[PDB]
Amino acid sequence: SALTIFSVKDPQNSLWHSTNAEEIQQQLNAKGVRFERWQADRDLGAAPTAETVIAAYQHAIDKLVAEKGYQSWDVISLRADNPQKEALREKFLNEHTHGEDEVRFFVEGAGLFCLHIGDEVFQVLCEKNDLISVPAHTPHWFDMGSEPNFTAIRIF
Ligand SMILES: [Fe+2]
Repeated sequence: SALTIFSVKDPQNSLWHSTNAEEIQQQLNAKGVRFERWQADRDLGAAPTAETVIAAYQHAIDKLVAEKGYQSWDVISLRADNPQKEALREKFLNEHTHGEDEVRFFVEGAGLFCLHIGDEVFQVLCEKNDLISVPAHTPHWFDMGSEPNFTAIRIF
C-alpha cells in the first residue's frame, strides 16, 4: 500500500515517497514490474493452510499470468507453535533469485517486500489486499524482524 524509492546514498532520507493506486502502478510498471488488486473475499476458515488457500485462489492464478506451463504454486506460512520461526528468519532473510519473474499474492497476513533495482532501494508494504510481481534477475528478500504469521502464494 506504499512505495518508497531513494538513492543508494540516501537510505534513511526517503526522498521519493507516495502511496496511490496509479502512483504505485506507474512506478512499478515503469520498471517492468506488474501490479494488480485482488479481492480476498474467499474464507478458508480461521487458520489458512497451504493446500486450502491454494485450491481457493487457484482460479485466481489462471488470470494472474498465462505463460509457460507454470510448474506449480506454493504457500509460505509461519506458525508460532513451530520453533522453526526463529531459524526461518536466516532461511528467508538471505538473497534468493530465479531466472524467471514470479508473482506473489498475499491472501492472509502482510509482509514487507523490499526490491533492489540498480542503485536505489525500494521499500513497499504488502498486504493481503492487492498483489505484487517482480521481474527475473531481480533479488527479493522478506522483512521478518519478528515471528508473525503470513500467507503468501508463489507462482512461476
Ligand atoms: Fe522468489
